[PDB]
Amino acid sequence: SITKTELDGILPLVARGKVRDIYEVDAGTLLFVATDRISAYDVIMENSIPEKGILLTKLSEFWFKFLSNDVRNHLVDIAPGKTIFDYLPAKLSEPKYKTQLEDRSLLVHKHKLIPLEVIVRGYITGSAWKEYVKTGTVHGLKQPQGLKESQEFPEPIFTPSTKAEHDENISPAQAAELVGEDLSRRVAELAVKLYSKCKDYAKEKGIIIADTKFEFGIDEKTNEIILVDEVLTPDSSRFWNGASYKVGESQDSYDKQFLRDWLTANKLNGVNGVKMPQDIVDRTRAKYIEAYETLTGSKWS
Ligand SMILES: Nc1ncnc2c1ncn2[C@@H]1O[C@H](COP(=O)(O)OP(=O)(O)O)[C@@H](O)[C@H]1O
Ligand SMILES: Nc1ncnc2c1ncn2[C@@H]1O[C@H](COP(=O)(O)OP(=O)(O)O)[C@@H](O)[C@H]1O
Ligand SMILES: Nc1ncnc2c1ncn2[C@@H]1O[C@H](COP(=O)(O)O)[C@@H](O)[C@H]1O
Ligand SMILES: NC(=O)c1ncn([C@@H]2O[C@H](COP(=O)(O)O)[C@@H](O)[C@H]2O)c1N
Ligand SMILES: [Mg+2]
Repeated sequence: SITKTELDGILPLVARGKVRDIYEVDAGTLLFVATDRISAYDVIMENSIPEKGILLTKLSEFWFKFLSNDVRNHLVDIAPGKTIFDYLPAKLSEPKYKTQLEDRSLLVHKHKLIPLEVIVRGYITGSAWKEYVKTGTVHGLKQPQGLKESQEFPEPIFTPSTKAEHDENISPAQAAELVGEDLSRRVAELAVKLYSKCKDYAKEKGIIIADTKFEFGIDEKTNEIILVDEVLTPDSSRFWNGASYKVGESQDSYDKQFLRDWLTANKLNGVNGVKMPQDIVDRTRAKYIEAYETLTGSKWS
């Protein structure tokens, strides 16, 4: 696994997130490296999921391409026949570095981010289900009565969260407080549009995208929302098998929920330094790969 990139100062480190190591290529561009780290409940596991970051990268790329006519994205154009390494200092092609970067790195434009987790829910689960059972709303929004667990909403819904300790689910109205009324509506509508397109596509492939978290940037020069971060990965989404889908209960996970649930079941949610047993590593990895393969129609290996 590539757990922590070690680039020996060749590029400045902008950040490490839970998953990504982000370096500055230049003033406008980031080397956006998805490591193999995995986190749940905002805590990184001790051990990694080998090549998860490659999957997140590749799957993101798939979706960026799928959505390329629907939304601008943060990817830097790589000229034909070139690789990201052509756009990096030569030293990063040396194997010590290249092995840490290849297939898990995106060269992206630094964007001003819209400070929301742009969650779209097509189906009620997770935190939405928890809230709905209580008060019949999601992120404060009113809903039809009688939804059962995992049921499809009548229409997918934008249900933002803050970008945090833990992210906070907020209403669209509160999101508009944060980001502006016009922008928030644009975000909502675009997110739902993107989600729905992907949902429909995925459904035909056999996957229900229950929900997903997008991240958007804003290019204030062109007044364009930019799809940034990762897109429709099993970290950012819940993927259910359509054929096994059954409302009124939880679904099999093809996504991080498997790990989340395992941690919770084992009273390890929130605990740092958790070593996923190999079985859990493997099962998680395999679930992610299954999602990847089904969604993309391509083989992982
Ligand atoms: N194009 C971009 N420009 C700047 N920051 C970005 C861009 N795309 C994503 N990001 C940010 O890069 C980080 C990605 O790393 P990640 O490990 O996913 O972080 P997190 O732990 O917050 O989820 C996040 O802070 C994300 O918002
Ligand atoms: N214990 C918690 N209580 C409330 N919200 C949480 C909790 N843990 C994580 N979250 C939030 O749920 C979302 C998903 O987190 P999760 O994927 O499970 O951990 P990570 O975000 O590091 O991968 C994030 O917005 C995160 O901030
Ligand atoms: N912004 C980018 N960062 C890293 N790799 C990229 C980027 N854009 C394209 N690629 C890679 O270049 C190759 C051609 O991709 P594409 O032409 O976008 O289908 C693929 O292997 C991509 O992974
Ligand atoms: N901060 C995050 O990475 C994040 N925040 C939300 N999500 C995704 O948003 C969806 C809704 O999550 P929840 O039901 O826990 O609010 C799930 O697919 C979840 O993985 C994320 N990936
Ligand atoms: Mg992230």
